[PDB]
Amino acid sequence: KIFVGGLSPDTPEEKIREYFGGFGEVESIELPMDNKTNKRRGFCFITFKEEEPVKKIMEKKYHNVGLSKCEIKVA
Repeated sequence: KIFVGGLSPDTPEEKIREYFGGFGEVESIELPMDNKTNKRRGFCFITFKEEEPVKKIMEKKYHNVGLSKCEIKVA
């Protein structure tokens, strides 16, 4: 699974699968946590199936999505 620092108002899942799912079909994704009233730690993860694609994604911590290049620390 991987983690992005896009923490946008709405994780473009469908667009997410287009990119991340592009590295390899996605099983399910993950968005930032709820509440949002403690420390500055809001992002959006995504889980896949095998493990290889993470190797790739993680290899490019800073990719690009649609019109943004959120960060990407595997998860």
